[PDB]
Amino acid sequence: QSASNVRATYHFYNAQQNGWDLRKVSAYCATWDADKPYSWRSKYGWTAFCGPVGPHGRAACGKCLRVTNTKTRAETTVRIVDQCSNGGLDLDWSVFKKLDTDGSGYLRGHLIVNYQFVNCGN
Repeated sequence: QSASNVRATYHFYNAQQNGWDLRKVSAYCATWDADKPYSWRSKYGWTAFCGPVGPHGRAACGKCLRVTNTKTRAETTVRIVDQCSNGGLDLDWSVFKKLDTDGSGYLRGHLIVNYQFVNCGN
């Protein structure tokens, strides 16, 4: 699935500083995904998802998204580890910073993105 004109905020999961441990960050998906291997947990930066198109909640856990900053065309790939209540994405700060290549996101408190579900790979 895909959507455009989506709000992406940030949240300090601080995934890398938590050893990519989903329990430590209180991620919704920890219930099912916390004991996945380190290689899985750490492959991609983390997001919460609650977008207008595609699965959210339990059915979305572990799935991956290509996320594009529409204004700047910056892109990255994230793994869904949490559910949000803001109608978009709530990216780990490190991810948001990487995408916020004109700085306007930090100033405003959100980015506007497009996303597409993608295969996560191994």
